[PDB]
Amino acid sequence: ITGRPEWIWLALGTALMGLGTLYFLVKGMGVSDPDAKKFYAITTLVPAIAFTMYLSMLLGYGLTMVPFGGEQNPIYWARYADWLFTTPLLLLDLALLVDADQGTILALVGADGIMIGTGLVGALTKVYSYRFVWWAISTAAMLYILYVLFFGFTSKAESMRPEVASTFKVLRNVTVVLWSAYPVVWLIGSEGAGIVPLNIETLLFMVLDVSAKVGFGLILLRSRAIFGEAE
Amino acid sequence: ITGRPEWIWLALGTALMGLGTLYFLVKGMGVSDPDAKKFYAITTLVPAIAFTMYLSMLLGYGLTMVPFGGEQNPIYWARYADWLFTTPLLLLDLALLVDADQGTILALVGADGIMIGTGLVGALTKVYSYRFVWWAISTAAMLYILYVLFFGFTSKAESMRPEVASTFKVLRNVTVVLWSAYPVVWLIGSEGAGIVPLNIETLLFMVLDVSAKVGFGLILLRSRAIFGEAE
Amino acid sequence: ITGRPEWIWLALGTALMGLGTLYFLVKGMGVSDPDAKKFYAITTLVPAIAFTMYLSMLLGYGLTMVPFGGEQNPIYWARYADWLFTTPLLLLDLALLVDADQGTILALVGADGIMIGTGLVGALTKVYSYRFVWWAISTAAMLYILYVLFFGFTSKAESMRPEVASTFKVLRNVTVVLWSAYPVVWLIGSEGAGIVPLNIETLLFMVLDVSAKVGFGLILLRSRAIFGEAE
Ligand SMILES: CC(C)CCC[C@@H](C)CCC[C@@H](C)CCC[C@@H](C)CCOC[C@@H](CO)OCC[C@H](C)CCC[C@H](C)CCC[C@H](C)CCCC(C)C
Ligand SMILES: CC(C)CCC[C@@H](C)CCC[C@@H](C)CCC[C@@H](C)CCOC[C@@H](CO)OCC[C@H](C)CCC[C@H](C)CCC[C@H](C)CCCC(C)C
Ligand SMILES: CC(C)CCC[C@@H](C)CCC[C@@H](C)CCC[C@@H](C)CCOC[C@@H](CO)OCC[C@H](C)CCC[C@H](C)CCC[C@H](C)CCCC(C)C
Ligand SMILES: *C/C=C(C)/C=C/C=C(C)/C=C/C1=C(C)CCCC1(C)C
Ligand SMILES: *C/C=C(C)/C=C/C=C(C)/C=C/C1=C(C)CCCC1(C)C
Ligand SMILES: *C/C=C(C)/C=C/C=C(C)/C=C/C1=C(C)CCCC1(C)C
Ligand SMILES: CCCCCCCCCCCCCCC
Ligand SMILES: CCCCCCCCCCCCCCC
Ligand SMILES: CCCCCCCCCCCCCCC
Ligand SMILES: CCCCCCCCCCCCCC
Ligand SMILES: CCCCCCCCCCCCCC
Ligand SMILES: CCCCCCCCCCCCCC
Ligand SMILES: CCCCCCCCCCCCC
Ligand SMILES: CCCCCCCCCCCCC
Ligand SMILES: CCCCCCCCCCCCC
Ligand SMILES: CCCCCCCCCCC
Ligand SMILES: CCCCCCCCCCC
Ligand SMILES: CCCCCCCCCCC
Ligand SMILES: CCCCCCCCCCC
Ligand SMILES: CCCCCCCCCC
Ligand SMILES: CCCCCCCCCC
Ligand SMILES: CCCCCCCCCC
Ligand SMILES: CCCCCCCCC
Ligand SMILES: CCCCCCCCC
Ligand SMILES: CCCCCCCCC
Ligand SMILES: CCCCCCCC
Ligand SMILES: CCCCCCCC
Ligand SMILES: CCCCCCCC
Ligand SMILES: CCCCCCCC
Ligand SMILES: CCCCCCCC
Ligand SMILES: CCCCCCCC
Ligand SMILES: CCCCCCCC
Ligand SMILES: CCCCCCCC
Ligand SMILES: CCCCCCCC
Repeated sequence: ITGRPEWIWLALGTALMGLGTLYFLVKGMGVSDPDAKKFYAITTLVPAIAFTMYLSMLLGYGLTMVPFGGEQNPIYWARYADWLFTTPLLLLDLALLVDADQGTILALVGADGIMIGTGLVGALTKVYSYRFVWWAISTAAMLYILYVLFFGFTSKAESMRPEVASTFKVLRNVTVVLWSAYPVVWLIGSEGAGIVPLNIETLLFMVLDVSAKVGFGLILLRSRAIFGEAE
Repeated sequence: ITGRPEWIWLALGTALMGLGTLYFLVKGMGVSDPDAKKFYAITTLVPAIAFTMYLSMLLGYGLTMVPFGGEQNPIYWARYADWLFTTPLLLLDLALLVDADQGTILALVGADGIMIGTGLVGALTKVYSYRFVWWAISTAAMLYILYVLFFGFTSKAESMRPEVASTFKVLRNVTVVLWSAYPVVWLIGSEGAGIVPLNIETLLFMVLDVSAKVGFGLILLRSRAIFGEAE
Repeated sequence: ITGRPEWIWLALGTALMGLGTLYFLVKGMGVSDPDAKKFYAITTLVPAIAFTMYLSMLLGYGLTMVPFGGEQNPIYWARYADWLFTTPLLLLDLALLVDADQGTILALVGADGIMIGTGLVGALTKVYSYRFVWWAISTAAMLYILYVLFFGFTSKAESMRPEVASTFKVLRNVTVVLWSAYPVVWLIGSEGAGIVPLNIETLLFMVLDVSAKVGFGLILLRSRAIFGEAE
C-alpha cells in the first residue's frame, strides 16, 4: 500500500468519509419527520459509497494501468464508480429541496450519467488525442447541469419557503464552484496532459470530494429546510 | 478509423443522433408544462445516449474481439450499453402516454432489462451453439413486452384522451415493427449465423436505431398528447 | 458442463427458478387490482433474473478464476449480478407491504447495494487477508438492513391491516433467517476460508436462493395482503 506516494491522501480520504458517514448516521437517529428522513438517507449514503471506493483505491483494487503516450499510466477507475452513484444523489438533494418537477430531475440525472460515463470512457481510452474528445463531451454535460441549477432551480427556490431558498442558494453556490474544479484537475492531471503529478492530483480530488460530500452534507443537515413546516 | 468498412455507417449514425439530440434540446426550450417536460426529458436523453455510444464505436472503444467458430469475431458491445438505457426510456415514453400503473411499468422495464442483458451475454458467449440459447431467452422477453404493449396498453389508451389514444397507437405500431427487426438482424448477422456481413449489419442497425429513436421522437414531440389538457 | 461436480446443483437451481417464474407468471394473469399487480411484477421478476444467472453459471459464462492463496480459485461472479437486482426487489416487496416512507426505502436499497457491491469486490480481491475486510463491511451493511426490518418496519406493520401485519411478520422472519446464512456460507466456502468445498457450497446457496425467492414468493402471493381493501 505504502509503495504508492499518493497512499497518504487515499488513507486520509477513507478516514474522513468513514467519519462523515458515522456522524450523519448518528445524527439522523433522532429523526421521524418523513421529509427529513429523505434528506438524511440521501446524504448519509453519499459518503458511505465514497468510503468504500476510497478504500478500494487504498488497497489497490480500484486502480488499473492504461497504455497511452507510450507509457503504462496508473488510472484510478474507482472514482467513476463512486461518482456514478454519488453525483446523482447530490443532485437529488438539491432537486428535492426546491420540489423540482419530475422531468427536470430526469434531465439532471441523465445528463449527470452522461457526464460520468463519458469521463470514464475518456479515462480508459488508449488513443491519447481521443481522451480529450470525451473530456469535452463530459464537460458539455456538466455545463448543462450547471445551467439548470441556475436558470431552472434558483427561480424555483424563490417561490418556496425562505429557509429552503436560502439553504438552496448556499448549496447551489458550493456545488457550482466545487464541481467545476473536477474537469480542470482531470485535464492537467495524470488522466489528461500530465502536468500535475498523480500524488498532487490525488490530494486535490480528496479535498474536493470531502468538501463536496461531507462539507455539503454538514450545511444541508443543519438546516431547518429539510423539515416539513410543522407546528 | 477508416480501416473498418463499416465506419461510414457508424459516422452517419453518430451525426444523425447528434443532430437529433440538438433538435430536441432546442425544441424543448420553450416548454413550461410539467407533463410535456417529462416527455422532452425522456425523449432528448435517448439520442444523446445513443450519440455517445455510436461515437465510442466509431473511435473503436466500443468494439471487442470474441473467439467463436475458430475465429476472432468483431463484436460491438457498446450497442448493449446504449440499449440498456435507451430501450427502457422508450418504453417509459409509451407507458406515461397511457398513464400505465406502476406494476405494469416495472414489468416492462424488468423484462426489457432481461432482454438486453441476455442479448449481451449471447453476444459475448464463446460456445457457438449457446449463443442461440441466449438469443431465444432474449426473444421471449421481447415477446412479453410486445404482448403487454398490445393487450395491456392499447385498451388502456382507448379510455384516455383521443389525442393520446391516436398518438399511442401510431407509436405502438412503429415500436412493434422496428423492434421486431433487431433479433432478426442479430441472428443473421455477425453475432449469429454470419450470413450478412458486418458492414451491412451495421447499416441495418443504424437505420433501425435512427428510426426507433429520432423517428419515434419526431412523432411524439409534435403531438399535443404530451401536454396536459389546459385552457 | 458436467466437468464440474457442482453442475448438478446449478442445473437444479436453474430448473426450480424457471418453474417458479412460470408459476408466478401464470398465477398473475388473472389480476387487475393495481396494488396486487405491483407485488406480482416485483415477485415474478426475482426468479426470472435468478433463472438467467443460474443458467449462465451452468453454461460456464458466469465463472471466473481468481488468484489467491497461490491457487486459481473458481469464483462464480454471476451470483452478485443476480443479487444486485433481486435483493433490492425482495426488500421492495417488504417495504411496499408496510407502506414504508421513501427515505426508508432509499436507505434500504442503498445499504443493500453497498452490501452486494462490497461482497463482489471481496470475491474478486487477490490479496487474501483483504477479502475478509470487504466481507466485514458487507456484513455491517447487512446488519443495518436487518435492524431496519425489525426496528423501523415491524412497528409500522402493526398500525396497518391485520392481514398485512401478519404476512409482513412471517416474511420478515423468513428473510432475516435466510439472509443471515449467506455471509456464513461465503466465509467458510471457496470465497473465504475454503473449509467447505465448492460443490457443497453451491448446494447450500441453491437451497437458500430457492427458499428466499420462490419460497418467499409463494407465501406473499397467496396472501390477501397484496390486494387493496375492496368490497
Ligand atoms: C439514464 C442515465 C443512466 C444514462 C447513462 C449515460 C451513459 C449511457 C453514458 C455512457 C455509459 C457507458 C460509457 C458505460 C461504459 C462502461 C464501460 C466503460 C465498462 C468498462 O468496459 C470498457 C472496456 C474496457 O475499457 O471493456 C472491454 C470490453 C468488454 C467485453 C465490455 C463488455 C461489457 C460492457 C461494459 C457491458 C455494458 C454494460 C453497461 C455499460 C453498464 C453501465 C456501467 C456504468 C459505467 C454506466
Ligand atoms: C430490473 C432489471 C434491471 C433486471 C436486470 C436483468 C438482468 C439480470 C439480466 C442479466 C444482466 C447480466 C447478464 C449482466 C452481465 C454483465 C456482464 C456481461 C458484464 C461483462 O462481464 C462478462 C465477463 C466477460 O464476458 O466478465 C469477465 C468476468 C469478470 C470478472 C466479471 C465480474 C464483474 C461482473 C460483471 C459484475 C456484475 C455487475 C452487474 C452485472 C452489473 C449489470 C451490468 C448491466 C449489463 C446489467
Ligand atoms: C445506490 C446504490 C446503488 C449504491 C451502490 C453501492 C456501490 C457503490 C457499492 C460498490 C459498487 C462497486 C464496488 C462496483 C464495482 C464493480 C466492479 C467489481 C466491476 C468489475 O471490475 C473490477 C476489476 C476487476 O476485478 O475491473 C478491472 C478494471 C476495469 C478497467 C474496470 C473499469 C470499469 C469499471 C467497473 C466501471 C465502474 C462502473 C460501475 C462500478 C458500475 C456498477 C456495477 C455494479 C456492480 C454496482
Ligand atoms: C463527490 C464527487 C463529486 C461531486 C464529483 C464530481 C465530478 C465531476 C463534476 C466530474 C466532471 C468531469 C468532467 C466534467 C469532464 C472530465 C472528467 C470528469 C469526470 C472529471
Ligand atoms: C434504440 C435501440 C433500440 C430500440 C433497440 C432495440 C433492440 C432490441 C429490441 C433487441 C432485441 C434482441 C433480441 C430480442 C434477441 C437478440 C438480441 C437482441 C438484443 C438484438
Ligand atoms: C436471492 C438471493 C438472496 C436473497 C441473497 C442474499 C445475499 C446476501 C444477504 C449476501 C450477503 C453477503 C454478506 C453479508 C457478506 C459476504 C458476502 C455476501 C455478499 C454473501
Ligand atoms: C482548480 C485547481 C487546479 C490548480 C492546481 C494547482 C496545483 C499546484 C501544485 C503545483 C504543481 C506541481 C508541479 C510540480 C510537480
Ligand atoms: C429485417 C431485415 C433482415 C433482412 C436483411 C436483408 C439484407 C439483404 C442484403 C444482402 C445480403 C448480403 C449477402 C451478400 C454479402
Ligand atoms: C449456515 C450453514 C453453514 C453450515 C454448513 C454445514 C455444511 C456441512 C457439510 C459438511 C462439510 C464438508 C466438509 C468435508 C468435505
Ligand atoms: C447510472 C446510475 C443512475 C442511478 C443513480 C441513483 C440515483 C437515482 C436517483 C433517482 C432520482 C429519481 C428520478 C425520478
Ligand atoms: C438496468 C438499467 C435499468 C434502468 C434504466 C433507466 C430507466 C428506468 C425508468 C424507470 C421507470 C420508473 C419505474 C417506476
Ligand atoms: C444497483 C441497482 C439498484 C437498483 C435495483 C433495482 C431495484 C430498485 C427499486 C427502487 C425502489 C424505489 C425507490 C424509491
Ligand atoms: C453556462 C451555465 C452558467 C453557469 C455555469 C458556469 C460555468 C463554469 C465553467 C466551469 C469550468 C469547466 C471547465
Ligand atoms: C405475441 C404478442 C403479439 C404481438 C407481438 C408480435 C410478435 C412479432 C414477432 C417478432 C419476431 C421476432 C423474431
Ligand atoms: C442487529 C439487528 C438485530 C437483528 C439482526 C440479527 C443479526 C443476525 C446476525 C446474522 C449473522 C451474520 C454473520
Ligand atoms: C493530443 C491533443 C490533441 C488535441 C485534442 C483536443 C480536442 C478537444 C476537443 C474540444 C472540442
Ligand atoms: C450451432 C447451432 C445449434 C442450434 C442451437 C439452436 C438453439 C435455439 C434454441 C431455441 C429453443
Ligand atoms: C488471513 C486472514 C487475516 C485476518 C483478517 C480478518 C479481518 C476481519 C476484519 C473484521 C473487523
Ligand atoms: C454500521 C452498522 C449499523 C448497525 C446499527 C444501527 C445504527 C443505528 C441506525 C439507526 C437508523
Ligand atoms: C473510523 C476510522 C476509519 C478509518 C479507516 C480507514 C483509515 C485507513 C487507515 C490506514
Ligand atoms: C453536429 C454534427 C455532429 C457530427 C459529429 C460526428 C460525425 C463524425 C464525423 C467524422
Ligand atoms: C421448464 C424447465 C426448465 C429447465 C431448463 C434448465 C434445466 C437444465 C437442464 C440441463
Ligand atoms: C465548502 C466548504 C464547506 C464547509 C463545511 C462547514 C460546515 C459547518 C456547518
Ligand atoms: C418510422 C419512421 C418515422 C418517420 C419520422 C417522420 C417524422 C415526421 C413527423
Ligand atoms: C422458507 C420456506 C418457505 C416455504 C414455502 C412454502 C410455501 C407454501 C405456501
Ligand atoms: C462520530 C460519532 C458522532 C457522535 C455524536 C455526535 C452528536 C450527534
Ligand atoms: C452566499 C453563499 C456563498 C457560498 C460560497 C461558498 C464558496 C465555496
Ligand atoms: C461560479 C464560479 C465558478 C468558479 C470555478 C472555479 C474552478 C476552480
Ligand atoms: C439543430 C438546431 C435546430 C434549430 C431550431 C429548429 C426549430 C426549433
Ligand atoms: C396507423 C399507424 C401506422 C403506423 C405504421 C408505421 C410502420 C413503420
Ligand atoms: C406487427 C408486424 C411486425 C413486423 C415484423 C417485421 C420484422 C422485420
Ligand atoms: C407451471 C404452470 C402452472 C400451471 C397453473 C397453476 C395454477 C395457476
Ligand atoms: C411466525 C413466523 C415464523 C416463520 C419462521 C420461518 C423460519 C424459516
Ligand atoms: C433471527 C435468527 C437468525 C438465525 C441465523 C441463522 C444463520 C444460519
